[PDB]
Amino acid sequence: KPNPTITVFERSPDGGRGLARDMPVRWALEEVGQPYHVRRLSFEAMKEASHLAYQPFGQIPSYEQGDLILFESGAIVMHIAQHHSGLLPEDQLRRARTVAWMFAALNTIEPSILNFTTVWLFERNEPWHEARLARTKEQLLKRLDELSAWLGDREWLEGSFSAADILMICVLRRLESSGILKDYGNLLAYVERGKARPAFKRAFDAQLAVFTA
Amino acid sequence: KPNPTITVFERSPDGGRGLARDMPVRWALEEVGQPYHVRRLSFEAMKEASHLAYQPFGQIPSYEQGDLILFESGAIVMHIAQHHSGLLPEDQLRRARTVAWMFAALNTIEPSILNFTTVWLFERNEPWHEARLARTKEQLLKRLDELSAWLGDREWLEGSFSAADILMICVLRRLESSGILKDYGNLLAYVERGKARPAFKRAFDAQLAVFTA
Ligand SMILES: N[C@@H](CCC(=O)N[C@@H](CSCc1ccc([N+](=O)[O-])cc1)C(=O)NCC(=O)O)C(=O)O
Ligand SMILES: N[C@@H](CCC(=O)N[C@@H](CSCc1ccc([N+](=O)[O-])cc1)C(=O)NCC(=O)O)C(=O)O
Repeated sequence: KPNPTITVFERSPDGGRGLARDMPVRWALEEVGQPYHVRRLSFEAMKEASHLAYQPFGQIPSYEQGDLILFESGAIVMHIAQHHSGLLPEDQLRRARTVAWMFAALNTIEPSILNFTTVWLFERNEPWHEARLARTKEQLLKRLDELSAWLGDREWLEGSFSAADILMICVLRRLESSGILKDYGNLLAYVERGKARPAFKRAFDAQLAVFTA
Repeated sequence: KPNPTITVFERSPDGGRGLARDMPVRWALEEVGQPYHVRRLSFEAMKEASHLAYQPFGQIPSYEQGDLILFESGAIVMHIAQHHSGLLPEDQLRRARTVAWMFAALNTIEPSILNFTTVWLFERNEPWHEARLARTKEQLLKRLDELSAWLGDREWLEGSFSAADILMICVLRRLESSGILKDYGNLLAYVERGKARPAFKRAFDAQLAVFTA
């Protein structure tokens, strides 16, 4: 069985902080102990027609393994989790709820974060910057209130560590620079619990090596 | 085996057009021939602490079947598709690609649409409305260019009709009122192909009956 190959930025705009969407894929591969390879793409290469055969929207990551080509970080993590052990529970009820939280990370929490970080980072010096910022921030804090209340004292989202936690923690890490998570003690601790796992460190060190290459 | 129950708006803000996120769930249930029930929620009821036991962010839809409670329209469709026939292919490679397109509908196409419709509908009379509109519209047209080029002459996204088409068509329908799809002949035809299916009509008539009740 051939190791998979994933596409990643040659020069990531994240400063080596492991915030690009290859990170949850790398982390999933490390959790299941699957060796993998990367193909580094320049910004120009990502826009070439050849890359569209791998990712139809000219983005990263894609995943190639033999005849299989996949895209969507969420779907790539799903595929890894479906064919190895340790990222999805065996019990069918628990599994279905784990998949709910995978979708929630990407389709409920992520949009609230990105609506905020887009205004915060990309739209300064064109008002009402601070005004649009205040609105998206209010909606974000409401979603974090909801997530925090639901999580309570749980170690992970659905019993044992899962693919949902990989996706949710990588999404929440987009808030590290803002300091917003300091106001949500259990969410901060949750993110730190994930970052302390050895597979997280192996994935993080690998994206950092691409950055410092 | 008990029929599932899904939560829906008592008075949907969509004018009976079947654009709320219960629609893809209803459509999936109708495609697999699973009878189901609905629980209608007032806007006030959706905000009560009791609803949080079903949907932690106070939104619809949720899905209840015996001991199983799920949320996330994408994950609910996934669950339906995993335990019935006709929405996911049996071949493992084709199945993985179908899941990629389910995620793409919600995590690549949907955000580009919603970034546009949010400005277009919710942010008039606070400039630079037309300016922010132009920016989100440009990003949307680029994603539609990409989706259209990839689809080509395919009947459906991954061979046979699938859960990916349910999610993608319901997302694309948020553009009907804008007329934008008229400029993408194959995408328009794709949406119409889905809307012509008898299960789509059964789902649509049911949400309309809640509206006209
Ligand atoms: N839905 C897709 C979305 C993929 C995507 O957004 N890819 C981005 C990279 S991750 C998003 C990202 C970018 C930058 C940072 N950062 O911290 O600098 C973090 C995350 C990309 O290729 N962008 C280049 C382009 O659009 O041309 C998925 O989840 O796989
Ligand atoms: N990620 C979740 C998102 C759920 C969600 O956004 N639910 C919305 C309804 S569908 C979104 C929607 C709303 C309105 C129209 N419309 O046409 O009027 C279409 C779609 C909701 O409950 N909103 C009420 C609230 O936030 O208080 C999922 O996919 O299930």
